[PDB]
Amino acid sequence: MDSTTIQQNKDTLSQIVVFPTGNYDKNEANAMVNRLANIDGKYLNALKQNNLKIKLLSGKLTDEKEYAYLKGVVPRGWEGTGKTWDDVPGLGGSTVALRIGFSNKGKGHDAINLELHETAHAIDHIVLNDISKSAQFKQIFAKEGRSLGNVNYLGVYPEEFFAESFAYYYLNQDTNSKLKSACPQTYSFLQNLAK
Ligand SMILES: [Zn+2]
Repeated sequence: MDSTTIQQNKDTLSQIVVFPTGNYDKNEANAMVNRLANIDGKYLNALKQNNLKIKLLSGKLTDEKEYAYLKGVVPRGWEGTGKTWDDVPGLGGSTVALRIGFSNKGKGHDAINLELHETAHAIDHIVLNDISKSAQFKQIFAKEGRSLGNVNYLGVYPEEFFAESFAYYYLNQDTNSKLKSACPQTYSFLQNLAK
């Protein structure tokens, strides 16, 4: 978007994003906020209204006290991988927590972008009343839910296809155009949702 809208959304994010105590790459943390600032301001203002916080983490997720209960827990589908929640860089839903530096695909996660995927979960659940489970989205998901790949994950859980599609829509113009070409109904759905 234009530089002015980005600055306005960053001002909104200043009352949403919470930075960690420990040491971390300040420039990369700022880059994560810049990418979050591409999300439509209506969604950001709604997260602010519900007092949702986006906690950026300087270390492992499970080294935060509020998530210490996840230490040693094996995520769904990760059995036999030798990996646990200790290795998970982000989560989204009723809360959002994101490890600084793990934005890009493959940094311990399969999303096109960590912060947009997880924040999409929170928007889905807190702002949009679990719209990813709506009848309208289910029909779209049945047709297009496999077209971003990861067929046995994104294609099985509409909440994950929604979050990944949301991330594609708002990350950059390239992922936005790829979404329109691969998932035209999902693209139009997200386009109207922001109107
Ligand atoms: Zn997810």
